[PDB]
This record gives sequence, C-alpha cells and structure tokens, in this order.
Amino acid sequence: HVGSFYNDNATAKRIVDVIPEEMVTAGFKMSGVKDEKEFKSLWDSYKLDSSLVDLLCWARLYGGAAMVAIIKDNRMLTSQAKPGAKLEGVRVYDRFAITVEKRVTNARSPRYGEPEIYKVSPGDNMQPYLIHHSRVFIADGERVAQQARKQNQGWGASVLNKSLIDAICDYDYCESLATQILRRKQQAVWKVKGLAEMCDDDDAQYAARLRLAQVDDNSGVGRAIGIDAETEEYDVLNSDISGVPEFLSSKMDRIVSLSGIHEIIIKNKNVGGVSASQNTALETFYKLVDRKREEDYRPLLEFLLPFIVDEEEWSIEFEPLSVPSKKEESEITKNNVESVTKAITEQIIDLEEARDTLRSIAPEFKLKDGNNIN
Amino acid sequence: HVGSFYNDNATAKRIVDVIPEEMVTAGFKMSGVKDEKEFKSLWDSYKLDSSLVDLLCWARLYGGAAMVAIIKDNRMLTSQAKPGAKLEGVRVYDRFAITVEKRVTNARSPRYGEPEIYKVSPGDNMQPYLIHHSRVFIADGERVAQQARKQNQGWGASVLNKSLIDAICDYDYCESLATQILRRKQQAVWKVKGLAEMCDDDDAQYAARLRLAQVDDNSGVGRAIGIDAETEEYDVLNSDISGVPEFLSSKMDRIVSLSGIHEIIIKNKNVGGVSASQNTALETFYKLVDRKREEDYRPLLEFLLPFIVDEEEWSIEFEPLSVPSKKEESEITKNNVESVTKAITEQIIDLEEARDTLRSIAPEFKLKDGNNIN
Amino acid sequence: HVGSFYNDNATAKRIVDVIPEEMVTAGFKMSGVKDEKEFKSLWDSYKLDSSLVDLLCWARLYGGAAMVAIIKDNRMLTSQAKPGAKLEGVRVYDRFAITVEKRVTNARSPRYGEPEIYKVSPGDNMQPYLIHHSRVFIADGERVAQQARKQNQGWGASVLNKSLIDAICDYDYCESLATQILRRKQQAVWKVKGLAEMCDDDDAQYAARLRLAQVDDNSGVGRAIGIDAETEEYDVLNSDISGVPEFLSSKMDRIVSLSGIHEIIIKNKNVGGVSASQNTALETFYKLVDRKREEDYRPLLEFLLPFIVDEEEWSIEFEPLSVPSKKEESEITKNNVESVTKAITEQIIDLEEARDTLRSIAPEFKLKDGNNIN
Amino acid sequence: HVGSFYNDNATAKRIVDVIPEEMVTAGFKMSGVKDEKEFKSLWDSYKLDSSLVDLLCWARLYGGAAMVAIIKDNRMLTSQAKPGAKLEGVRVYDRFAITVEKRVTNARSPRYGEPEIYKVSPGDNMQPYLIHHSRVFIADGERVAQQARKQNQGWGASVLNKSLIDAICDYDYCESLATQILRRKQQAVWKVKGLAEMCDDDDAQYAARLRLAQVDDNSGVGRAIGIDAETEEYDVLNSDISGVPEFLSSKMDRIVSLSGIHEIIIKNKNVGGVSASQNTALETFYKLVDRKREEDYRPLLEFLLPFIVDEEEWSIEFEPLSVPSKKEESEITKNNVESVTKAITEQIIDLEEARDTLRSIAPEFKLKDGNNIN
Repeated sequence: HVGSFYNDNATAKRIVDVIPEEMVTAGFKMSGVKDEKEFKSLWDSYKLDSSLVDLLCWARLYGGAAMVAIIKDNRMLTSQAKPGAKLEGVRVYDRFAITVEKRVTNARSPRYGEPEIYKVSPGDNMQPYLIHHSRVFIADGERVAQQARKQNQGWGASVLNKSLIDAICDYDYCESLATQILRRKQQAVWKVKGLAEMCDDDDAQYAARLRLAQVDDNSGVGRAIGIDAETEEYDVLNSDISGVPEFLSSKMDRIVSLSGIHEIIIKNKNVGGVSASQNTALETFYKLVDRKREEDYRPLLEFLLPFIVDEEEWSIEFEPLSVPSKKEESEITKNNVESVTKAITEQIIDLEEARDTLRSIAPEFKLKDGNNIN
Repeated sequence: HVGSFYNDNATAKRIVDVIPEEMVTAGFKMSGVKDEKEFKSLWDSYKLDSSLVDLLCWARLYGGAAMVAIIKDNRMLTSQAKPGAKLEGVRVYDRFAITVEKRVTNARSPRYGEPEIYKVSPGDNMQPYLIHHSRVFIADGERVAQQARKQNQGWGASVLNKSLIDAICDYDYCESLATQILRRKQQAVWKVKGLAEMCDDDDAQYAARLRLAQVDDNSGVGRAIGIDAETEEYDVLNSDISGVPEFLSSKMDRIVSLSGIHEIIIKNKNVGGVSASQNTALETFYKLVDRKREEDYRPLLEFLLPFIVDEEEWSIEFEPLSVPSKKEESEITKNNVESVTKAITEQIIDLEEARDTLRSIAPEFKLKDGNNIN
Repeated sequence: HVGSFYNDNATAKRIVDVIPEEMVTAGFKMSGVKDEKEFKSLWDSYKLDSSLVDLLCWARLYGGAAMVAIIKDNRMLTSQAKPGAKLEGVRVYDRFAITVEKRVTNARSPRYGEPEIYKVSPGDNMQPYLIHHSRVFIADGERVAQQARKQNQGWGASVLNKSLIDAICDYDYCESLATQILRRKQQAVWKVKGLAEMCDDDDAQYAARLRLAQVDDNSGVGRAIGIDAETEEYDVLNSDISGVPEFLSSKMDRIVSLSGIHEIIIKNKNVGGVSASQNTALETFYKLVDRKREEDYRPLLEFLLPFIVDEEEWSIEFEPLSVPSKKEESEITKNNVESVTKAITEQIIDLEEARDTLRSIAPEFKLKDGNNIN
Repeated sequence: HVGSFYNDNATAKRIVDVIPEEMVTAGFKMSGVKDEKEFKSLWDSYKLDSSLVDLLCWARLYGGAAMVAIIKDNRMLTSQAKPGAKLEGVRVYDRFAITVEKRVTNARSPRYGEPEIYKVSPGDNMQPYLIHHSRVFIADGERVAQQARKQNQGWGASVLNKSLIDAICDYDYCESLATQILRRKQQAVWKVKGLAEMCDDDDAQYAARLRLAQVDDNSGVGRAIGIDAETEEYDVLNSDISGVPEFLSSKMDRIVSLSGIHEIIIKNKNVGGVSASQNTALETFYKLVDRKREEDYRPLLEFLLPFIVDEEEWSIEFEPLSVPSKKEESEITKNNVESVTKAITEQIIDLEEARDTLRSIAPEFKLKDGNNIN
C-alpha cells in the first residue's frame, strides 16, 4: 500500500507534492473577458485552491482521482447540465470511490465505449448517488501500457513505481550500514588465563564484569591500565572509514536520476555547482513544470471555466514561472516605452493602437479607459 | 515482451516518452489562413493532444501504430472520403490490432503493392470493421533492414533494442553488487577450542548463539570483550571500497551513449559541467528534437489538417524550442522597430509594406486591421 | 552479413544513419525560378523525403543503391524519357536487386562501357522489368580500389569496414571483462578437516551446502561466525579495481577515431571539454556534413529536378547548417539595412537595385512585387 | 601491395583521401571572362568532380595517374589537337595502364627526352590506342630522388611509405597487447593432492572439469567455496594495469607526427586543447591544403580550361577555405561600404570606379549592369 510509504517517507512526499503546488501557485491569466477585476473577485470567491492541489496530488499518488461539480441546474443528477448555471462548489474524490455503471453502446458515435453514468460512492456514512458524466472530471496519472491499463480498470499508474521504492529502501539501508561501520572502529579485547571456570551466574562473573566496565569507563589518553604478566593480555584492533560519503552520495545520485526531478530540489542543497546567475540551474525544472501544467492543469480549468465565466469566448494563458528582478523590469519597461514612442513618430502606428500596446505590454502604467485623451 | 520492461523500469519509460512530449508541447504555427484566432479555437475544440502523444509513444515503443479518423462523409467506411467533411474525432490503435486485407494489383500504377483496405480489429468487445486506406494513418518506428522488415510484417523496429536492454540490466546488476560490497566490509571471526561436539539442535547451541548475538550487539568502541586464553580467540577481517562510484558512473555513461539522448536529460543532474549560459548544453537535444519533429510530427498534421482547415492553401511552420528571456525580447523588438523606421525614411519601403513587416516581425504590437490609418 | 550487425548494434546504426538525416533535414534552396511558393508546394506534394533518406542510408550501409523514377512519357520503359513529363513518384531499391543487361559498344563515344539497360529485379512477387538508363539513378558508396571494385561487380564499399567491426567487438568484450572484474572483488574460502569423506550425493552434502548458504546469507558487518578451532578456518581474499574506467574510455576513443565522426555525436555526452560558445566544437562535424552534401546530395537533386521544374534555367544553393540566434539575426538585419540606406545616399546605388538587395539580403522584410512604390 | 592496406585500414584511407576532397570541395574562381553565369553552367554541365577527385586520390595512393581528354577535333588520336574544340568528356586511368612509345630525339629542343606518344592501355576488354601527348595529363605523386625515380620508370613515390605502415602496424599490435593485458588481471589456481593419477580421457577428468566450471561460474562476492583441508588449496594471483592509455596515446601521437596531418583531423576528437575560437587550431591544416592546391590542383585546371573557355585571356583565383560568420560578414560589408562612400566624397574616386569597387568587393549587392544609373 502506497499510503504508508507516502506518510512515513519524506522524500516520497516531496516527490509527490513538489509539482502540483508549483503549478498551482503560479496561477493563470485569461484574455478576451470584458471585466478582469470582476472575474478575479468571482474566482477568489470560490477559493478552490486546496481542492485543485489535493486532486492533483491524489492523481499523482494513487494513479487516479475525480472531481464532482455541484451545480444549481434545478434538475436530477442523472440529467445533463444545461449551459447557464453558475456553480456552487466542488467535491474531490479518490480513485477507489468511483465506478462506472453504464457506457455508450452506439458503434457509429465517435464517443463509443466511454462511460456515461458514474456511481460515485462517497464513503463515510452517505450512500452512492449516480451522476451524469457531464458533471464529473476524471484525472489520470502516469501513462501505462494498454494491457496493464485494462487490468487496472481503466486507471493510470502511480509515480512511485518499483524502481523508486527500491532505490529509497536501498539508500536507507546503506545509511544504516554507514552508521554501523562508524560505530565499530576500535575493539579492545581482554584475555585472561582462567576465565571459563565460572558458574556463569554467580558473584564471580558479576564482579569481573563490573571491574571491566569501570576500567573501560575510566581509561583513555593520560590514563593507564596495570596488567598482570604471564596470565593476561590487552589488545586493540583498529579499522578504517575511507569512502563512505562518496558511496552515499552515489546512491543519492541514483535516486535523483530515477525520480525525474532536479538535484537542487531533491537534495535541497546548492553549492553543488559553481555560483551561477540563478535560474540557469533551474531551467530544466521550469521546463518540466511548464510541460506538466500544459498537460494536466489546462483541462481542469477548461472544464471549470464555462460554469463560471458568462462570456462564450475566452482563452487561458499561463503566467511564466521565472520573473526578472525589479531593475530588469524597469529596463524592460523603458525599452518598450521608447520603442512605442519611436513607432508613434513618422505616423505608422496611430494613437489608439499605441495606447492599446502600452496598456498590454506595460501593465505598470495605469491607463484610463478610452482612447479619447483630452 | 517490452510492455513489462517499459512498465517496471523508469529509465526506459523516460527514454520512450521524453521526445514525443517535447515535440507536441511546443506546438505548430500555420500561415496563409485568413482567420487565425478562429482556427485556434477550432483546433482547441477537438483537443487531440493526448491522442497524438499516445500515438507517438506507441509508435516508438511497439514499433508501429495507427490512427483512425471518424469522418462525417455520409457513406460506407470502405468508400473513399471526399474533400469537404469536417471531422468528428480520432481513434488511436496498437500495432497488433490492424492487418491488411487487399492491396493494389496494378503494376503500372506508382502506388503498387501498398495496402488498400485495413481490417482494423478494435479488440475488447467490438468486431473488426474494414476501413478505406484514405482514412487510416500508419505511423512507423525506427528504421529496419528490408529483410527483417519483411519478417516484421511490414512494421518498423523498436527504440528498445537488445543493446539498451543489456546495458540497463548490467547497470542494475552492478548497483546490486556495489550494495553487497558495502555490506561486507568487516567480519569478526570467533574461534573456540571445542565447538563441533554439539547436538546441533539442543540447548547448548541455542545458548551459544544467544550469547554471541548479545555480545555482538553490545560491543563497539568503548566496550570490551573478555576472552578466555588458551581456548578461544577473536579476529577481525577488513576490506576496502576504492573505486565503486567511478565504475557505476562509467556504466551510466555507457547507458547514456547507447540511448541516444543527452546526459542532462537522462541523469537529470546538472553541475556535471561548468556553469554555462543555459541552452548551450541543450543545443544537441534541441537539434535532435527538431529533426524528430520534422521527420514524424509533420506528416500527422498534414494528414489531419485537410479535414479541418477550409482553405485549400496553407503551410505549417514549427515554433522554435528555445525562447529568449524578456529583456532579450525587448531588445530584439527595439532593434526591429528601429530598422523598420529607418527603412521608412528615404522612401524605399512604403507605409503598407512596413506595416505588414511590423505586424509579422513583432507580434507584440497590436496593429489594427487595414493600412488606411487615420 | 552486415544486416544483423546493423540491426543489433546501436552504435553502428547511429554511424550509418547520422549523416543522411542531417543532410536531408537542412534542405535546399533554388534560385532563378519565377514562382518560389508554387515550386515549394509542388515539391512538398511529392513528399519524397523518406525515399531519399532510405536511399542514402542503403547506399552507406550495403555499398550501393538505386532509385527508379516513374515518368509520364507514354512510351515503353526501354524507350528514352523525353523532356517535358512531370513525374508520378519514385521507387527506391537495393544493391542486389539490379543487374545490367546491355552496355555501350561504341569505342569513339565518350560514354563507352557504361550500362544502357538495367534489369531491375523487384523481388517479392513481381517479375523483372527492363528500364532505360535515363530513368535510373545509381548511388555509390565509399570509394574502393579499382581491382576490388571489379570483384564487387562495379559497386562501392561499405562504411562498416573490418576495422570498425573489430573495434566495436573489442569494446563490447572489454565491457564484459570489466563487469566480470567488478563481480569478483572478495572471496571467502572455508576449510574443513574431514570434508572429502562424503558420498557427493547424500544428505550430508545437502545439509552442509544449506548451512553454508544460510551462514553467508546472514553474515556481514555487525554479525560474527563461530568457528571451531584446530579443525576449521575461514579466510577472505581481496582484489582491486584501479584503472578500468580509463581503459574503457580509451577503447571508446579508439572507436571514435576510427569511425570518422566527432566524439560529441557518438559519445552523446558534452562536458568532455570546457563550456564553449556552441558551434565551435561542432564545426568539424558541420564541415564533414557540408562536404557530404556537396558530394552525394547534389547529383540526386540535379537528377530529380528536370522532371519537376518547368523552367530550363535553375541552380541549387544549399542552406547553411548553423543558424544564429534571434538577437544576432536582428543585429545582422540592422547592419544590412544601415548599409543599404547609406548606399542610397550620394546616389550610387539606385532605388531599384537597393530594393532588390533588400529583398534578397533580408528575407524578413515583406516587400511588395514591383519597384514602382507610390 | 598498397591496395589491400588501403582497403582494410581506415586510418590509411583517411590519410589518402582527406586532402583531395578538401581541395576540390572549396572550388575555384576565374576572373577576366565576360559571362560568369554562362561559364558556371558550362562547367557544371560536364560534372567532372568525381573524375578529378579519383585522379588526385590515385596519384596520392599509387604514385602516378593520368587523365585522357576526349576531344571533338575530327582527326586522328596521334595527330595534335588544334585550338577551338570544346571537349566531350574525360577518362581517368591508373599508373600501370600507361606506357610511353616514342620520345623527343632533338637535342637542341628545350623539350628534349620528354614523351611524345603514350600507349594508353585501357585494360578490361578494349585494346591499346596511342594518343598524342597534347591530350594526356600526367599527375605525379610524392617527390623522390632521381636515382630511385629511374628505377620507378619515371613515376613518383607513394604517400604510404615504410614508416607510416610500420607505425600503423605497431599501433594495432600495441592495442591487441593492451586488450590481452586487461584480459589477464586475476588468476585463481586450484591445487589437489592427487591429480596426476588419471587416465586423462576417462570419466574422472570430465567430472572434475565440470565441477570446476560450475564452481567458478557460481562463485563471487557473497558466495563461498568449501575447501577440504590438508589435501587442497585455493589461491588468487593479481596484476595491475597502470599506464596503458598513456602508452597508446604516445603511439598514436607518433602516427600523427609521421603522417603529416593535424591531430584534430586524424584523431577526430577535439577537447585535446582548451576551447579556442575555431580556425586557430586548424590554421596549420589550412596552410597545408593551400600549399597542396597551389602545387597540384592548378595545373589540372590550366590544362582543362583552354578546351572549355572560349576567351584567350583568363586567370584562376582560389577561394579561401576559412569563411567568417554571418555577423562578421555584415560588419565587413558595412566597413567596405562606408570606406567607398568616404572615397566618393571630396571627388577623388569618381562614380564609375566606386561602382566597380562595390560590385567586386561586396558581392551581396546586386548591382545592375552599366554605370549610367538614372
């Protein structure tokens, strides 16, 4: 069961939860709507951030998840949701809590074989309640071969496959072995002529062990032991610890290679390379996050938006993860403003187009609505 | 069977799926159409991203795949599809699910010997349904010699050839051996005078083994063992771990060399080289992705587009993989604007051509349709 | 046979197919034609990319190949192809599928001894069909001495000569030896007094081997073995792994030296040298690719074009392999525009010549046809 | 025989063929002709590239070669070729296929003792046909002392002298020895008390060898062997591999020194030195190629041209091997244009001379014929 491994291990938890939070925190930007501040207020009214993050995390962990949208359509759950309603809230679920009841049986239809009505078992104390497929969004995990997908009742695979679990367990075992190797570096062996002639439970053994304990407690550098010759000796056996840290670093490097995430994120320790600018070492992680958002986050937004946004025409543009410093921002604004001003001269751009370009390219300027100036 | 190896190993999965996602995520740009935003909305309506990615992944994994386009031509599946239909959806398949029924028998025809009607077995519960070759696109994998291609019923080879599988198994075995070598670094051997005079199952062996377990549990540095002389000894044997990490790194380097992908992608660890600018290390991977997109992604788009785009004349231009930073973009726009403005002076370029040049070269400017200005 | 070696080995496959794809992907540019977009559409209609790449790959692999052009001359295959037809398609073939029937017997003719009619055996199920030499293009492989060329029935040699195969096999053997050397680093030898007085198949040997297996399974650091003195000993023999990775790297360096391709392409691992600009390390590979285009790719285009391009006058100019970044492109355009503008002043360049220079030097500008401006 | 060595060895093949291809690919430029595009079309009509490359390669390999020019002179082969004919094609030959029949016997003539008529044996099935010396070009190989030249029937020496062959064979033998040294690093010797008391062919030897094979197959780290004491032992003998790669690199360095070609070309591996600009390391090779072209390629062109070019006055200028990048080209053009413009001012250069200077210095400008402007 992956739940216990996710709970106990911190590395697995970071691997599972590092991507969805990074994707969701950046946010999204929509163009084509008339009122932008009103839309922002409407979106922040629903406060669906935690539900989205939990849905993505469960989809990555278990291999599947789903979200049920509660709507004010004034009809049955089985009945289709007509356009026009404005949503009341969402309910995230787990992979094992949803099963299909009926599916399409029309061969000529392009949507043939896909589910039509889901049971949606809520667990806890409630009873299952069927829902039309137009009100349920199915999020799939990692891609799996179709033959194994059929055995997985049409659900994807999990991020924590066999290789990652084996690597993490191997690293933990190697760390334990390293501690044990450090523990036994010197051993002092004490030999006596007659020592097997004891009852093994009488006062003689007790006294001998107490004496040995006190002697090894009080000895060291600057203190000596008096040994009786011709009946007793004292020897010390040494060892070494040569290349343990490099071994552990190599095993952690294997974990980093298998996980699919940059070493800076997993090891959470810079200085591994020379001091670069900043984002240069994180460009690979940023590319991975952009690919992941384009693959997973966009369908969820395109499913949720038609039930919130009134306008029929809209599009989603994702904000960049990497933002420049304030000085670079000022230089960029100055360059854009000078370019627009040069465009204004020689009369090739007109005032209205230049004003729109200034409004869009440079959001720092607080332009007033309308191109009528004074 | 390559399915189990693909499922279990993370490295093989990354090798298979790293390229198609990189190709598809970047996207494509078409020129020559009248409406750009309308075409974008129409393309995003079909949401064929997952089908394309799965088709390319299956083509790289199994060696072959195909996609069936469901079209609204209003006739039999065997009949040819006339221009004018506007598509309803797609359906990807696997290599083993499609076989040929009849082929061309006209010697003088240039398309002689090619398939004409495919069986298209859908598996599951449905029955095979023949389809004309004009509605089926065949995606081929890696290039194979013709003699072996005939034995492969006219299908390509797989990315996971024998060498890659051997290298991956060898690396896993070497890592296991490295762990075993770390495990046995010190051995403590205990000798007794009379030890073979035991019943091998009586209480004496139990007591001796319990004593040995307790003694090796409680020993270490700062603790001593009392040994009876002239009947018993205690020795420790050591070993070393000198060049294991370099050996493992060399084996991983062989895997990287055989795979055909840059070490940054596979090892997923920068710092291997000195801190460069950014894309300088990834130029080889970008060139590989560009070659792969030109070889594979373009035919799929040229097959899908005629059933979507109404205009007869069009062309596909692929977006670059590497994009500059915002400051560099501002400088580029400034330079282009300055050049266009200098072209306007001395009256060698005319206002209209400069306006189209500004519209094309610099997408940031929101020029208004028409060259009539005010 | 080279087919099995090409199929099994990934390094040989990369060596064979790295050049032709690089040459074909870059493309070609033609000057002197009236309509450029119409020519581009006509060329992309035939989609002869795969056939060209396969022809070049087979020529490099086997030593020879040929391509047959299907023309609309409306005469016999033996009869000459009259200029004016506009092609239907091509069929690529293999070296062993073509043999000569009749050749020139006129001593005074400069084309004396060359083939006249080829049999062209299509294999599969079809029958041989003779073709005039004006419709068949013969692609030759690596250059060979004439004496060996005669024994090779007038065909070139292969890229995979004896030295390359020997080097690859030697490298594989050395890697196997390296794995075997890592495998045997420590050995534990167990000695018993009365060990040869056994029936070799009875219960005693079974019990002894089970005991040995369990003991070596449960031993390690922190675990001890009890040994009976005066009748049994336990020893450990060690070894070392000092310079294996350097040996393997040297063998791979020999393979790189013999192959004739840059180490970045074959080893597919940067960081080998210090971080350079980019193309600086790849200039040698680019020069080799350019020479290969000028040697092999140009004759194929000069053979195919007369059956496509209507105009009698044309020339082929190859696009550069290395392209600058966008910022460098903007700077280049700015410099060129400044130079043209300075040429306009002082009235030494004329308006029409300057407009043509701007049209050719800077494709980015979308100049309108005609020099009449407004 | 040098043919087998050239065929089998890749290094010898590269040494022989690296120079002629580099010389021919760059091309030549002629000045003084009226029509340049017509001359280019005429030159590309004959397509004599492969013949030139083969002639130079054979001259470097065997020590001598020749080229026979087929001319439309409408007289006997023995008769001299009058000026005016326009060539039909060429035929390259080999050193052993040509022998002299008659030579000059006039002492006072400066061309005394030189050949007059060559036999020209075509080999194959044709018969020898004498040709006047005005239609045969003789290409000589490496310079040789006159005493040895007389014994070589007036032909030069070969590039592959004794030293290069010895060095290559020594390097191959050293590589084989290195592989053999890696092979035998550890040896395990097994001793038994009674082992010579066997029939050497009975079942006992078979059983012993099978047991030994299985034991050495199943042993390693983590597995032990049970040895019977007082009748049998087990020992392992080690070795080392200390400085083999440096030895091999030194031998390859000797090969590079003897060959006469830069180490970058032969070793085909950069990174040997620190990252330079680009051509800085290749300047020596470029100087060698310029010397070789000036020594060998020019006479061939000066022999072929009078039978193609109609104009009596012409000269050949060789294009440089090293070309600057596009940005450097733009800067060069800007500097040249500004210099010409400054020359125009103060009226010291006149318009016509400046226009000619712009036409020649900067070929990017498409100047119109005539200096009449408008």
